[PDB]
Amino acid sequence: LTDRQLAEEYLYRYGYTRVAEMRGESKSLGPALLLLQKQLSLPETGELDSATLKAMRTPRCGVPDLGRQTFEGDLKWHHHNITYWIQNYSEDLPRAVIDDAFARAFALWSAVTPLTFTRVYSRDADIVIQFGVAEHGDGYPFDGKDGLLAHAFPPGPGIQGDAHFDDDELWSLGKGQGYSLFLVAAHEFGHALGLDHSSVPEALMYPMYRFTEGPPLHKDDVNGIRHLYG
Ligand SMILES: O=C(c1cc2ccc(C3CC3)cc2[nH]1)N1CCCc2cnccc2C1
Ligand SMILES: [Ca+2]
Ligand SMILES: [Ca+2]
Ligand SMILES: [Ca+2]
Ligand SMILES: [Zn+2]
Ligand SMILES: [Zn+2]
Repeated sequence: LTDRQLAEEYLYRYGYTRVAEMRGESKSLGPALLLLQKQLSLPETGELDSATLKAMRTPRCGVPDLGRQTFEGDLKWHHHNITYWIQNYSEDLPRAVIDDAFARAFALWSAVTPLTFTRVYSRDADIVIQFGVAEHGDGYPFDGKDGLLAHAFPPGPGIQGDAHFDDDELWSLGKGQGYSLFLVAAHEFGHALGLDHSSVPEALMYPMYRFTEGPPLHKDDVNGIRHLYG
């Protein structure tokens, strides 16, 4: 992919081109670029500059930034005890390490929400967790190694609330090689609770993958959850 081709594909996939179409301005790259620079808190130049190309090459969440599909209901949970089922496993980590990475991701949200997170072994879990490559049965295919790492669905029935992790990625704890399953799952679980992307670079719900050894929640994430659950 050229830089220009990557830019066009990034703008399309994350919903920038569609919003530029709604504003009569999808004939040239500039307007969609300004939308993206605003959404990602980059300098608002309207140019495919070094900061914008660096942003677009950065591994990130598969969930769109402007918009979503249409889903059922008001996109928040209406019960306190959120259940999750680990449907399958990456071979990249031991099963106990994967289970713990998901438990820890949920423990992060549990402290700042009136919700509890309980593991089940059942199809009826609120949050079904699945590892998948390319087309993995929801019509929202992954893209092979790097680029988008995962996605998740807002609260509701069936696929809603589920979290999928791209197993063309190497899953680790983010040290040496591979992406931290803990940090990606913490981000995806935010979506599964009803949160959208943050435009604050340091927030967990910022769409780009950023490795840290520090506590990953920011004021913006805690406040996001507060504006959802009473
Ligand atoms: O559109 C979504 C999608 C995720 C999501 C997360 C949170 C929320 C708000 C917080 C309540 C809405 C969401 N929509 N899809 C699920 C994510 C995958 C995807 C990828 N590209 C285009 C469309 C879709 C469909
Ligand atoms: Ca579900
Ligand atoms: Ca990928
Ligand atoms: Ca893998
Ligand atoms: Zn995301
Ligand atoms: Zn999926």
